Parts: sequence; structure tokens; C-alpha cells
Amino acid sequence: SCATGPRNCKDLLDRGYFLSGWHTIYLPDCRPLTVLCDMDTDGGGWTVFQRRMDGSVDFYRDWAAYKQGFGSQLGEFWLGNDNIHALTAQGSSELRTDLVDFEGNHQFAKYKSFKVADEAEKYKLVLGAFVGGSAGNSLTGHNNNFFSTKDQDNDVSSSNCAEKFQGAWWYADCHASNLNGLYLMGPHESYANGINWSAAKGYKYSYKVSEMKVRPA
Ligand SMILES: [Ca+2]
Repeated sequence: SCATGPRNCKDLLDRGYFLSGWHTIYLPDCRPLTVLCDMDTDGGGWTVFQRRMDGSVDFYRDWAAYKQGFGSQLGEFWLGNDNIHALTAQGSSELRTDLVDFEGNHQFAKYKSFKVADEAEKYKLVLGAFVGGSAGNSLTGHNNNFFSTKDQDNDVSSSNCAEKFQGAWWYADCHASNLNGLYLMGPHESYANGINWSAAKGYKYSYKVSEMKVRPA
């Protein structure tokens, strides 16, 4: 139950769940949520809130969809902004981003803290110091930005970033990263509308795999 139940995937790792997979955790108000734990990468104990792997799922979705979450436990998903807020409210959570290109290269980025605010603050990103990684830093430029979707423009651009670059993100004017963008399968001619991490493969290359995950700092 909530009194004794795990709050995150690090609690589950500590209790001897050593294989990655879906487990029930208890959010701060006791709401149970089934989450994907990555128990393998970089020490394990990561709660995964975004996964892309094959383009099977449409990510060009509205505020409501991003708010509640969408996709499949068996594949690609967005866990949901209300859930991500709840998961990152208590304590301090480090962010890890894992990327794989179509050539087989694995790259990563790590930040020392990560929080998304509530819906009243439009799921604003509060991001701590970049730690390092082969992917470089394409998220600090998004610190302190509201989340935006095609139907709800909260960016700091005169344009509608989510529509122009075909994703959903804490867009600024407009982005350095776009991991909820179109699944464009490597090199693309269109500018900056793919699963892009510009510090690594740039604005014209869309990754094969994206995983975003958190663990207590
Ligand atoms: Ca705008």
C-alpha cells in the first residue's frame, strides 16, 4: 500500500528488483501509477517517462494527450505531464537522456536536477547543472520554459514552435532539443522537426532511440 510502497524505481532497485520493467509506485498523494524502471543503465533505478524506438506511436499530440500520457507499455510512450510533475515534486531528481542513432551509436546527457511544475505553471521545466555525456548539452537552453503543444503555445517565440517543429516540448525560440518530434529515421532535409539533439547529431538528424528518465540525486 501507500504507507510502505515504493515511490520510484530507485526504491524498487533497493528492494532487489534488478530487471528493467513495469512496476507500481505510489505518488505523493498516494495515487498508484505503473512506471517503467530502467534497472540496467548507469547504475539502474531510473524511472523512464519518455521512450521512442521505432516510430510506431504518433507524438504530434495536443495538450490533453501530453497532460494525461499516451502510448504503450510494450513500446513507445509519454508518461504524462501530471505524472512527471508528481514524480519530480518530492526530493531532488537527476535527469538522464539516452539516445541511439541509426548507425548503432549510444550517446547520453545527464543533468544534476530536474523538475516539472504543475499545470497552473504550464509544466515549466526547472533544470539543474549539466553533468556531461557524449550527447552534449541541448536542454539548458530550455530551462525555465513552459511546456507547449500545437494547441497551446507557451513558448517565448512570436511563432508557434510546436507547430513549426512538429513536436511538444519546453520550447523557447524555438529549440536545441526536440525529442518528441517526428520519427524521421536519420538524416532529414526539413529543419529541426525530428527527434533532434542539436549538440550531438544536429538539427537535421533524427535519432532511432530516445529515453528520458529520472532518479533521486
Ligand atoms: Ca509563441
